[PDB]
Amino acid sequence: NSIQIGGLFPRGADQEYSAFRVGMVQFSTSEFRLTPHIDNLEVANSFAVTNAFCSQFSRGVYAIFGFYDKKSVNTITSFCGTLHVSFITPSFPTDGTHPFVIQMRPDLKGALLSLIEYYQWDKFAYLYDSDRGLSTLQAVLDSAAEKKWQVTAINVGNINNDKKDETYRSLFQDLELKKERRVILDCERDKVNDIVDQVITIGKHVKGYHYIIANLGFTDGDLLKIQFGGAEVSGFQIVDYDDSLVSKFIERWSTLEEKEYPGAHTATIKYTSALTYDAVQVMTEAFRNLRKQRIEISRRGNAGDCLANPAVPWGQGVEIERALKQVQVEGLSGNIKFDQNGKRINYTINIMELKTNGPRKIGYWSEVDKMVLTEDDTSGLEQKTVVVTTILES
Amino acid sequence: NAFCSQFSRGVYAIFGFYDKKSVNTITSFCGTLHVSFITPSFPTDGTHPFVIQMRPDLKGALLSLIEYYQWDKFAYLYDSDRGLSTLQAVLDSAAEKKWQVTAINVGNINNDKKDETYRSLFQDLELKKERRVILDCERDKVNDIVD
Amino acid sequence: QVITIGKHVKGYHYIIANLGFTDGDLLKIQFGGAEVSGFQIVDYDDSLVS
Ligand SMILES: *[C@@H]1O[C@H](CO)[C@@H](O)[C@H](O)[C@H]1NC(C)=O
Repeated sequence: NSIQIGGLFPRGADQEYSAFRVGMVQFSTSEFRLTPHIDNLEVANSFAVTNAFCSQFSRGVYAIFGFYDKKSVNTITSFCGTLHVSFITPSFPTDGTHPFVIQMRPDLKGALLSLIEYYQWDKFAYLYDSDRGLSTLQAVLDSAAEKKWQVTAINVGNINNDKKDETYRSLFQDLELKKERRVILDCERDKVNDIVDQVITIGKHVKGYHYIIANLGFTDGDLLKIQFGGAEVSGFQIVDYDDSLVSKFIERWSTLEEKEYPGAHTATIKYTSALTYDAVQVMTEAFRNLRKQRIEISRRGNAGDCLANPAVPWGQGVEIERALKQVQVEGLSGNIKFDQNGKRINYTINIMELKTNGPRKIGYWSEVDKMVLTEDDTSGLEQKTVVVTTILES
Repeated sequence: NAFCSQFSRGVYAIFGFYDKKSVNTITSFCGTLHVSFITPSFPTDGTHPFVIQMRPDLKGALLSLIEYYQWDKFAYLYDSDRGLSTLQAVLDSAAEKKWQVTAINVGNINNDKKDETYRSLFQDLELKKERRVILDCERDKVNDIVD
Repeated sequence: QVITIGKHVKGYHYIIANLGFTDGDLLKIQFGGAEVSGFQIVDYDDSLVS
């Protein structure tokens, strides 16, 4: 049983591919083997993505795992919908209901808005990056109307990096007109470190400031720098290293040879990579539920040209979708479940705060229970008041 | 398909339209295949070669008009159809010129029950007693709002 | 260490008691805010040194 699948990995996704390989090994069975056809292309380039898709389609694949950018996302969602091809991706969730797309990344929009109310914020700065779509930006802006917030949104993305200093100085110059002390960083693991470094340089990392890293990888970045500064830093973590499941994964991951497995000799793992590993498990359980369900879907490498007109969708694809979307297993990113569209449901996102001793989970966020705080209260706080005795005498 | 079809037919230039979703496809192919693409649609957010845009950039004219009326606090109802290029414009300028902009995506409003949404829309535009609104929409979405 | 604990912001004043003020890296505590003074024996403004 040889199931051929496509793999679209953006140049530079070393740890992601390394995690993709480890998944192939951990979830390899005798019942059937997955044959990944890897294609390293510039994910941003829409044209290239189109070729890589039609190429993997002519090779006759049953499913495709890859990534997309804010620019190429429309290409994938469109083709996969027309050709009834299933596309599994750890990338940011699609802004809508696009069929034949499985998204490993849970929606953070909800967890973010809940955290803001927890700290009871009414006026804050929102530094965003247009890389993962303004889906979360619209979220905070729309909620700013209802909850009545004074949000200062600033696109920290289009900043040219070969002279990006007179821009940051002019950035926190506007964030001083209103004396902004509460900032939300909605950026990638990289753009965050750049900002964090600048923050320390200008000294805006001392007590009084409060930063919120708007990503699923709070511990993915270096925090040792703004850890002793004084400013409170909060964020979100999807990979709970306290789970015996994840703890066991790291035990083998941290030992792997960094030569064969690039950027894999660490005690931690980027949430993007962790989702890639969980993606393999989903594809395995999906193709397995098709064998046990007595469903024939097999074909050959003659699907033909994807530009074929009229384009006829192979009916066997409809079943492959109902398989992946029906999958429900336990992975590094907590309980994995899907709806009819492909968006993850019944998941859990741990809310993190950065203390002196390091990061610490102060609670979690459920799509049905909102935010729920867990034990951690430093009870008490010198509450030991003073007992004053007195007599009733006018 | 329509692009590759017209390309196989051996054309010298292509005139058409694109959406916020298909725009990347056109700009990419036309750049790779060195095919010229003339379009009246919204200008591309960047410098994409082999693309001729008939529509001038309104971003500039809008910002200038705001200062003319001397606006400091206004509501900005936008539609994600023509890209948030102008939205980013007013938001970025809101930092410099110090404006209190209330941006609201009036696009994702489902039209088969779009009434309890408008009532809840001007309910938020009443918390701050917004009297100055900017409608960044198509000729159609504008009439709906105006009505 | 000063930068780490954040004692390099406005309000602090350091004096480097050596003849090599520009000999060390100052780009780090340069934008901090705290005033830093010192001593220089090698004048790079002299045509001789230049
Ligand atoms: C929802 O998720 C929880 C936590 O993983 C799980 O225990 C439960 O079975 C799920 N609910 C259903 C009905 O699938």
